[PDB]
Amino acid sequence: QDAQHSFRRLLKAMSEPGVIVALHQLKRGWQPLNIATTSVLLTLADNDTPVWLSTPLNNDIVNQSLRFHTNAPLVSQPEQATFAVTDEAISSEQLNALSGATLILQVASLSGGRMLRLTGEERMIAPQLPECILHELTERPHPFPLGIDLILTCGERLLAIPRTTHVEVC
Ligand code: NA
Ligand code: NA
Ligand code: NA
Ligand code: NA
Repeated sequence: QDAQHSFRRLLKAMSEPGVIVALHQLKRGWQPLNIATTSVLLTLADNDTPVWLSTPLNNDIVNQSLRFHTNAPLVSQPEQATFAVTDEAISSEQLNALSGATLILQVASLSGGRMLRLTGEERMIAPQLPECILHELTERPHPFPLGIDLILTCGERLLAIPRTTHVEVC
């Protein structure tokens, strides 16, 4: 798909938190970045938006792909990120460093986790998330607009949970 396609689908996901959309702006992701993360980065990042990749996703091939296709500054630490890309090993420390940034969290499934109710009319989803991310979403310790916007990606699919969404467990 073209870039405009990616932009519209990402808008839709952001507009309707928890709805899953598919983005496929190239045939393969810059592995281990999935196709949705890669497409989000092609869509939003450029020379003005530093990107920080956590250690598991930070390798020379990923860095080279991202530099060539986006020219975003690839920063060594989360405190300077406009876009953070991690997997579910993201630590509480790194999360707190991102308050805020947009966190593209790669997950190995968008289902099969603890049930969440999203409001802000409700939507139910159940992605698998690390406890630090669940805490952030359910407690919202940082006043608007200091916290992260979250984009969860898996394969070519994604859903968004903007910082303004209310999230509950139960
Ligand atoms: Na929106
Ligand atoms: Na790993
Ligand atoms: Na941004
Ligand atoms: Na989990």
